Amino acid sequence: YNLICYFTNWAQYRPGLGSFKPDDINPCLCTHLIYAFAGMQNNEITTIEWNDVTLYKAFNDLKNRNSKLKTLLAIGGWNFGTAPFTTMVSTSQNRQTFITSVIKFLRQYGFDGLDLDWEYPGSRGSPPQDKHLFTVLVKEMREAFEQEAIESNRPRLMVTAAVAGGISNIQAGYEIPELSKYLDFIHVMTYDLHGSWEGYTGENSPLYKYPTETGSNAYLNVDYVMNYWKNNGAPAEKLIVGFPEYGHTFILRNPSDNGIGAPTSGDGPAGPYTRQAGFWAYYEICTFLRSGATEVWDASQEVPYAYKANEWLGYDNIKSFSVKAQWLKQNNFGGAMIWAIDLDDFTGSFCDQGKFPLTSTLNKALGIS
Ligand SMILES: CC(=O)N[C@@H]1[C@@H](O)[C@H](O[C@@H]2O[C@H](CO)[C@@H](O)[C@H](O)[C@H]2NC(C)=O)[C@@H](CO)O[C@H]1O
Ligand SMILES: CC(=O)N[C@@H]1[C@@H](O)[C@H](O[C@@H]2O[C@H](CO)[C@@H](O)[C@H](O)[C@H]2NC(C)=O)[C@@H](CO)O[C@H]1O
Repeated sequence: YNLICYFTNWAQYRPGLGSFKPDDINPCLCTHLIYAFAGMQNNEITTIEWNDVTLYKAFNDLKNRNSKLKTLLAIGGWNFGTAPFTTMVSTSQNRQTFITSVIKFLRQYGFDGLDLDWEYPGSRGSPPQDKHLFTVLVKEMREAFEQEAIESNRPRLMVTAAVAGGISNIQAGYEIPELSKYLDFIHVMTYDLHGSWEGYTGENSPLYKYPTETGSNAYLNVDYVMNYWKNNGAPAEKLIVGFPEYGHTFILRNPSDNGIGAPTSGDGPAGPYTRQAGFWAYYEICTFLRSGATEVWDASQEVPYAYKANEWLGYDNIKSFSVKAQWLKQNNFGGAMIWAIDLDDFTGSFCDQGKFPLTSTLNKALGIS
């Protein structure tokens, strides 16, 4: 099995003990590390942080303590939008400019491949032709990587993609049979499945549907999403299940209504380290739980939730990671990916569960070490 771990190049700016850089990564935890994110300028890949070149070196130097470890550079992300991708794939010339820039960039800085994180072809302003043009991009990149391996006498660069977990986005975005032939791995973002945007409480990454969910609400679980990909053309061995090391926060409209589906208001509270309404890192979750929040096991969906006063949290812990790891193994998937290792209790000083408690759980369950 593979354990793919995202690292974010803005975690360095979090206050105090939230600050995280590649040197804080245990090189033996994962099989693949992915660097989030590169950007794009004039159809070429580029850095986006003043010290990215330094962090690239620190990141790829982790291979000095794990000869099995591979690294990839992710381009895009949620906040990158779509317009630069739409422009880049719109002509063969623009695609060639990009692919050529990617090869030189990855080889120069020590990366083993590229993780395409366009969120998403055919949605969020991207026109309908981008569904097929995304396939064209991936095919041409896969072929260019094969030819560069021949030309440089090195092992081929990998091409992977982070892909939507929402069904309407999947349907608008991906030619799954053809795409799955050319990608090395498919990183399915089976999280952010519920959140304050819905107006009621729900779980970030439930394994199964809630018992009363029907129709499109019954798409919002890991089991449905992964099997959608598998049964619409993707081989299970290439499919990687997404695991969030964060949870989503909600404000209850009435603290006595605190179950799944309870009405909520606003965007949800921010944590002192991540400082973003609506989500908390796992180490921030631990401070909430230790302070006396009521903890509930959502038995039907195999995930925890917790609340205190009018604050409600849908999240994942050691037990839910363990359940979903056993599930993915018994369903013959290729492994797990985590968003993101800097959200684990990497110092071990927030949760009293040791260093990297969530990431270590998957390392053990997937036989990585
Ligand atoms: C592989 C993947 O999950 N990609 C997306 C991530 O971008 C997203 O995380 C968010 O990334 C933004 C930049 O694109 C950051 O500004 C933002 O703080 C961050 N949000 C969180 C909760 O980490 C994750 C998680 O939602 O999933 C995809 O959407
Ligand atoms: C099932 C589904 O499609 N849910 C949507 C959420 O994904 C989405 O949030 C975004 O999810 C991305 C994963 O594909 C993350 O990369 C991204 O960071 C995240 N954005 C936020 C603000 O959390 C929300 C956006 O409103 O809508 C849901 O429909």
